[PDB]
Amino acid sequence: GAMAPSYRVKRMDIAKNDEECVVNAANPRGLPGDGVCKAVYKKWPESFKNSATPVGTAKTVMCGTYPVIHAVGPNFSNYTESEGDRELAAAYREVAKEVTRLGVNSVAIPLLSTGVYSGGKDRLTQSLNHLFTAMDSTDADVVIYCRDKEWEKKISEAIQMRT
Ligand SMILES: [Cl-]
Ligand SMILES: [Cl-]
Ligand SMILES: [Cl-]
Repeated sequence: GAMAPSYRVKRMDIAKNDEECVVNAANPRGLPGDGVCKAVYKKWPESFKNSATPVGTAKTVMCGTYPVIHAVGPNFSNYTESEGDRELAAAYREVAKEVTRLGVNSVAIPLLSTGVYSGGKDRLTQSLNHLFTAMDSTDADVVIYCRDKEWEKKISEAIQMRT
């Protein structure tokens, strides 16, 4: 575990993370995809061997000795608000189980279902709160990656609000 388990946020490409493993915002089919998923495919393409997994789950595949945890959030274009919320919570719970199993001291994680799976809504608070519900009981250092300056400020404020 980390000596003083923490949450942090950085505004940069998660493919350039400084953590012991990465969470991919995957599609269920293990396809290269776009956004975070395409960056992850370019950096760790070996991790997409048999990475297909259903919505609400996470599947880890090693790239060398570096673990890539493929976490499949719901596409809110297809799910109801109610069912989508349940599957988004479940995907983060499966990430917490994998991070624990791997014995890593740190993990890089994007906000699931906030980009092309958002169904055109702002889901920063929804997705971040499900991330906290899952990861709070883990002792890995968690580093959240985002691309937008306003999102960085809101995620940083939400972390600091608990501290
Ligand atoms: Cl960058
Ligand atoms: Cl997304
Ligand atoms: Cl962002």
